[PDB]
Amino acid sequence: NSIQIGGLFPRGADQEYSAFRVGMVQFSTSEFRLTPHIDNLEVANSFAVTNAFCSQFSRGVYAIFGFYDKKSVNTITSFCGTLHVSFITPSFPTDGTHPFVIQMRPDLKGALLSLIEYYQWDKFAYLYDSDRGLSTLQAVLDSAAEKKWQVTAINVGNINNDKKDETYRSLFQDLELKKERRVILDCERDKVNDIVDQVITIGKHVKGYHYIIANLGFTDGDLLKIQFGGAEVSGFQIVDYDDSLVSKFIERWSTLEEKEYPGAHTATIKYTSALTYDAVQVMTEAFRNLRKQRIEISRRGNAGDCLANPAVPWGQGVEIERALKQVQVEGLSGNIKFDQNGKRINYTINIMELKTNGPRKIGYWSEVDKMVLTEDDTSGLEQKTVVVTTILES
Amino acid sequence: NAFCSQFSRGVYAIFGFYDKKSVNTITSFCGTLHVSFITPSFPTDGTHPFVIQMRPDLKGALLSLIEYYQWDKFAYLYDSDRGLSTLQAVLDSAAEKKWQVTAINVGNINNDKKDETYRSLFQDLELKKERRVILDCERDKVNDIVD
Amino acid sequence: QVITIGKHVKGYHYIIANLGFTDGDLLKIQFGGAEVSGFQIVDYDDSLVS
Ligand SMILES: *[C@@H]1O[C@H](CO)[C@@H](O)[C@H](O)[C@H]1NC(C)=O
Repeated sequence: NSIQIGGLFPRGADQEYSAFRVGMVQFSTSEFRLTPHIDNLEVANSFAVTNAFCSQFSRGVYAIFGFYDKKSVNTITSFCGTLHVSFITPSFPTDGTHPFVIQMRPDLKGALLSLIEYYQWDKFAYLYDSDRGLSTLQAVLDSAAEKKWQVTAINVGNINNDKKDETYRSLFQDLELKKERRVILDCERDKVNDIVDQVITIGKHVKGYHYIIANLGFTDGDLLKIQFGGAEVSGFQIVDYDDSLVSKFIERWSTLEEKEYPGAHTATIKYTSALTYDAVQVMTEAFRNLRKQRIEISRRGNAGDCLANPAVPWGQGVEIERALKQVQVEGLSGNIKFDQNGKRINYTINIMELKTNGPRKIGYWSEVDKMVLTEDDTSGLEQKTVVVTTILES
Repeated sequence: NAFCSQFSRGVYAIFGFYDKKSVNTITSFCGTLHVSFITPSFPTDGTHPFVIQMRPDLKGALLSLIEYYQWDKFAYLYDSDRGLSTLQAVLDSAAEKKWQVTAINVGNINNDKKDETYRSLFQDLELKKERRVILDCERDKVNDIVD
Repeated sequence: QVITIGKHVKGYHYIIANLGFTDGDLLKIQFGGAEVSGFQIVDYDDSLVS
């Protein structure tokens, strides 16, 4: 049983591919083997993505795992919908209901808005990056109307990096007109470190400031720098290293040879990579539920040209979708479940705060229970008041 | 398909339209295949070669008009159809010129029950007693709002 | 260490008691805010040194 699948990995996704390989090994069975056809292309380039898709389609694949950018996302969602091809991706969730797309990344929009109310914020700065779509930006802006917030949104993305200093100085110059002390960083693991470094340089990392890293990888970045500064830093973590499941994964991951497995000799793992590993498990359980369900879907490498007109969708694809979307297993990113569209449901996102001793989970966020705080209260706080005795005498 | 079809037919230039979703496809192919693409649609957010845009950039004219009326606090109802290029414009300028902009995506409003949404829309535009609104929409979405 | 604990912001004043003020890296505590003074024996403004 040889199931051929496509793999679209953006140049530079070393740890992601390394995690993709480890998944192939951990979830390899005798019942059937997955044959990944890897294609390293510039994910941003829409044209290239189109070729890589039609190429993997002519090779006759049953499913495709890859990534997309804010620019190429429309290409994938469109083709996969027309050709009834299933596309599994750890990338940011699609802004809508696009069929034949499985998204490993849970929606953070909800967890973010809940955290803001927890700290009871009414006026804050929102530094965003247009890389993962303004889906979360619209979220905070729309909620700013209802909850009545004074949000200062600033696109920290289009900043040219070969002279990006007179821009940051002019950035926190506007964030001083209103004396902004509460900032939300909605950026990638990289753009965050750049900002964090600048923050320390200008000294805006001392007590009084409060930063919120708007990503699923709070511990993915270096925090040792703004850890002793004084400013409170909060964020979100999807990979709970306290789970015996994840703890066991790291035990083998941290030992792997960094030569064969690039950027894999660490005690931690980027949430993007962790989702890639969980993606393999989903594809395995999906193709397995098709064998046990007595469903024939097999074909050959003659699907033909994807530009074929009229384009006829192979009916066997409809079943492959109902398989992946029906999958429900336990992975590094907590309980994995899907709806009819492909968006993850019944998941859990741990809310993190950065203390002196390091990061610490102060609670979690459920799509049905909102935010729920867990034990951690430093009870008490010198509450030991003073007992004053007195007599009733006018 | 329509692009590759017209390309196989051996054309010298292509005139058409694109959406916020298909725009990347056109700009990419036309750049790779060195095919010229003339379009009246919204200008591309960047410098994409082999693309001729008939529509001038309104971003500039809008910002200038705001200062003319001397606006400091206004509501900005936008539609994600023509890209948030102008939205980013007013938001970025809101930092410099110090404006209190209330941006609201009036696009994702489902039209088969779009009434309890408008009532809840001007309910938020009443918390701050917004009297100055900017409608960044198509000729159609504008009439709906105006009505 | 000063930068780490954040004692390099406005309000602090350091004096480097050596003849090599520009000999060390100052780009780090340069934008901090705290005033830093010192001593220089090698004048790079002299045509001789230049
Ligand atoms: C929802 O998720 C929880 C936590 O993983 C799980 O225990 C439960 O079975 C799920 N609910 C259903 C009905 O699938």
